[PDB]
Amino acid sequence: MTEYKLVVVGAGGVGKSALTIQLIQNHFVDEYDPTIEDSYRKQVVIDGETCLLDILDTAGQEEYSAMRDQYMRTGEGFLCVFAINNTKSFEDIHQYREQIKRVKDSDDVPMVLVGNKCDLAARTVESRQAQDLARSYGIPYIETSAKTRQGVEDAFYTLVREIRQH
Ligand SMILES: Nc1nc2c(ncn2[C@@H]2O[C@H](COP(=O)(O)OP(=O)(O)NP(=O)(O)O)[C@@H](O)[C@H]2O)c(=O)[nH]1
Ligand SMILES: [Ca+2]
Ligand SMILES: [Ca+2]
Ligand SMILES: [Mg+2]
Ligand SMILES: [Mg+2]
Repeated sequence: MTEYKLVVVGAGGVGKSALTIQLIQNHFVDEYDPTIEDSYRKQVVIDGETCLLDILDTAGQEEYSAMRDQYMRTGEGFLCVFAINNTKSFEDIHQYREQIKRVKDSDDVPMVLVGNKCDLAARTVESRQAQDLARSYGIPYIETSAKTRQGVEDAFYTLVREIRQH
């Protein structure tokens, strides 16, 4: 069957792991255990197609930035995550996009911009600001909450739909 290789990237603490675990395992991880690099695989049906999602949950801690080249080489699509209550994490997206662009040698890599923690009210990144960033990259913007499940399936399935357009 068709396999989609997804990679979840973004600054430390934005909720990459919580998002991935909510999608795959249907529960919310409340505690904060920084990731080195973890892999998840699950067979799902997306738009009538039975397929395998292979998801790489990467490290946001800058200590592990040397690992990025390898996972960017292998990935077919990237979920670029920031948190809506963390302006620095939003600013950090560009360095992830720029490396993906360099490694892929392409301005047309399948990607989705994700604003996580939308259940929280301490918002410093307004929706339109993120819409504008996503527009500049030619990709969709979606808000999610790993805590409430809002938008979670949508974000990952949208990324699959972006891979299919390339
Ligand atoms: N309220 C709320 N908290 C969230 C949400 N997503 C993640 N968190 C919380 O934010 C913290 C960090 O989440 P985590 O998934 O570990 O972040 P990460 O991006 O994987 N970190 P790292 O890059 O270090 O691996 C955890 O305490 C988690 O419960 C969300 O949507 N809403
Ligand atoms: Ca829990
Ligand atoms: Ca692009
Ligand atoms: Mg993590
Ligand atoms: Mg502002």
